[PDB]
Amino acid sequence: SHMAIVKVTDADFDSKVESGVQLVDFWATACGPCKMIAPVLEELAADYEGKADILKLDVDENPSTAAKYEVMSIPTLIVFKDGQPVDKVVGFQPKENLAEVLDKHL
Amino acid sequence: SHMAIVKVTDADFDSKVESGVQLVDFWATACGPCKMIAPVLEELAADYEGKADILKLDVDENPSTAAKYEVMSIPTLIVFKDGQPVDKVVGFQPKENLAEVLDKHL
Ligand SMILES: [Fe+3]
Ligand SMILES: [Fe+3]
Repeated sequence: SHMAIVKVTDADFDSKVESGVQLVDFWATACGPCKMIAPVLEELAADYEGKADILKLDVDENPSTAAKYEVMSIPTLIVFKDGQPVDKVVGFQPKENLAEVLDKHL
Repeated sequence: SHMAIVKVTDADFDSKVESGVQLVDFWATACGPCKMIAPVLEELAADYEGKADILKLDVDENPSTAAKYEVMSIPTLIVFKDGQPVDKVVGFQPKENLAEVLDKHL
């Protein structure tokens, strides 16, 4: 009923993924993209003081909300307008890009 | 130039997310969605034995490959055919959805 997923590394990737059909799960124990986006959001919060709020929710500690908004990877950002979800950004994005997303809804 | 990101939980989401434009970062320290998808992939590996291979790459430990394929959140699943990426699914999906994606390329 279960078979082990085969581990690949930078050293052997090109040899393992060469012929036929492979599905590769890019994963990690810790959330690197979550850490990368955090200071971006802190700078965005300062740039948008008074105009937009920036909040964070840990999905491992808060499964109910994470399930309600169908969060499937992390990080995922949901823009709310007056309590209603109006936009979604999946994964790390540069500050400039997130600003453009906020701007569309201000 | 940095402002603290306000924490929200299952308990207080209703009281905190209510008015104005509000961006919520759904994140975690550990990758809960990565943990949820692993047994699904193990079952898929058994179902597709001898037809497709299922592999995993830890992005923290393997920056070259993670960068080559522009992984921006996790988990990210990429389907390769004869060594070329032909399809991408971002985040946890149920087994039947993943099966449909492999079948398209088999
Ligand atoms: Fe800074
Ligand atoms: Fe900066």
